[PDB]
Amino acid sequence: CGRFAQSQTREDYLALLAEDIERDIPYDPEPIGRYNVAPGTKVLLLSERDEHLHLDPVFWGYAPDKPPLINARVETAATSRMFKPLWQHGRAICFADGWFEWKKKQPFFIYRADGQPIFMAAIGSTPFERGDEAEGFLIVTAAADQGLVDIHDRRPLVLSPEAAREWMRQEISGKEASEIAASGCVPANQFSWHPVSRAVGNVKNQGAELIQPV
Repeated sequence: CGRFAQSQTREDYLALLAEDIERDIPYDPEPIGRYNVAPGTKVLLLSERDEHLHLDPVFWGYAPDKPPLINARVETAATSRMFKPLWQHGRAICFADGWFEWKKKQPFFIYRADGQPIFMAAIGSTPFERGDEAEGFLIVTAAADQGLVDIHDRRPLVLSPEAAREWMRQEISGKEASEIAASGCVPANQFSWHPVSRAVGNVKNQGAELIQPV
């Protein structure tokens, strides 16, 4: 991973995940408007606490002198001496319209064919609401599958609405979350993708045109 888009309104991302009464996410009509979300920024991140869903601005990155870690591989995170406590106690969801990968260098934008948002599995340091500058969150990744293999060898673990909701529940163990991550992963045949402009490579560019096909 390394870049995605999160441009629509909060209500757009939440419609599939939670009824009104389950959220504590104050209403904001403004689209998030970020077409080019980069590591090392604060990113609105979804998680469960006190029986409700909350949306907090959380640093994308996690450092134990080098740049912070931004991904956790699904093959090793649940058993990782560094990450397994976060797998057990820091699960979160990072919603997006889609994500970018570069094929060895032409960027592609990958998104759900039904146009619904992608719900990326994340792990991070709870409590997320403290605004930590070093212990933030990471995007869990998986091996590229099906057609995604001709673009790049890794992909974000994307979860179904059902699986994403269950992923976030406090009371499920790391073992149950491992079962959820496997069965609930959105397989690549549910995605469409197209090349986009190379301008997305510059984090300074943030226009809506960055996700349009070229």
